[PDB]
Amino acid sequence: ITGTSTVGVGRGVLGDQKNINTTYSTYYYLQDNTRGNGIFTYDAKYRTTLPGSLWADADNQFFASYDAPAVDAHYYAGVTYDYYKNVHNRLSYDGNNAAIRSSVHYSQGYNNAFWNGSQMVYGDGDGQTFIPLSGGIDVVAHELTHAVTDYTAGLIYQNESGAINEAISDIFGTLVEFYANKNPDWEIGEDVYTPGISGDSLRSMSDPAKYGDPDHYSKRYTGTQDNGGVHINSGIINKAAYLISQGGTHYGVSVVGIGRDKLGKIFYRALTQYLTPTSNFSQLRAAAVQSATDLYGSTSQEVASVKQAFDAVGVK
Ligand SMILES: CC[C@H](NC(=O)[C@H](CC(C)C)NP(=O)(O)CNC(=O)OCc1ccccc1)C(=O)O
Ligand SMILES: [Ca+2]
Ligand SMILES: [Ca+2]
Ligand SMILES: [Ca+2]
Ligand SMILES: [Ca+2]
Ligand SMILES: [Zn+2]
Repeated sequence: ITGTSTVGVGRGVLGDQKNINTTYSTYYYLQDNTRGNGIFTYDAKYRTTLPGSLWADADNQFFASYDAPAVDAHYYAGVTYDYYKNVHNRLSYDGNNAAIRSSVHYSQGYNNAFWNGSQMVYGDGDGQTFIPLSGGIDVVAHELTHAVTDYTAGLIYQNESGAINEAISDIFGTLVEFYANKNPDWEIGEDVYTPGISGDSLRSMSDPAKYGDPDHYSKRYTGTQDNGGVHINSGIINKAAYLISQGGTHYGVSVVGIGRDKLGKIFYRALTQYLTPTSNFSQLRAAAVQSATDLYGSTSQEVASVKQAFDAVGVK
């Protein structure tokens, strides 16, 4: 909507206060004009019609319980935009400052979040498996990263290409979480998963097996559930990414860590210059090796570490 840029204040899902960029025209809307062609947050009102209504507020104060998921979807979309722009010189998900749209309060008891081809969508959870999912910065960044993938490599959402798609969202979700630097970790979804259980998470990149996911290609799932295991087999790639960044010895194979920034540069280049809709795990290894070669040189530690990490997870 046409209006003047304003700054509201509110509380997120976890009870933390933050400022949000809004737009004033009669009401204050969750419309951030400071980033690209805008970040827009919508109320789905417990229904499944999308996007719903652009979020309108009378006073620019967002402290109601009902406001909290909207505050976080809006704010964390901003952080994710900033990460891609500042770290990778990418302007929004399409590289041309496309408007970023999110809807919250999707459906009832809805234990998921997704990119629907056009926008991000967040359930509130059922209060047992999840609280409102936009409360996780890694979750928000995971979702926006699906849009980046769809505009770039275009990894088909099934089997190995789909597991790579998933891992790319977990990797950049995590890198955005570290960028914001509030309780960062290599776990996925810990801030909004199982409020009655401390210390767990939906997935782990550092040890995928903790939550039942494979950490070696020999343990891959090849059944039909979950689009051929896209959220399961992602553990193999998540583990490789974790090892590239942090190092470790895994099934006897030692990897020298090169740090998060270099992990991000290598995987961003692979995603945008080498991966294709049908890439499999072996092709991802080749893309990552080539990306590291471009960035750091064929004889570099970085290239050697990429090879060690994929060896460690059984991907040749
Ligand atoms: C709930 C666990 C898992 N979801 C996830 O791991 C994350 C959320 C997480 C980071 C909190 N959601 P996501 O991977 O974006 C869900 N994917 C999904 O709905 O794919 C199907 C789809 C395809 C095309 C258009 C709309 C939807 C799942 O769907 O199995
Ligand atoms: Ca208000
Ligand atoms: Ca965390
Ligand atoms: Ca996390
Ligand atoms: Ca928990
Ligand atoms: Zn996903």
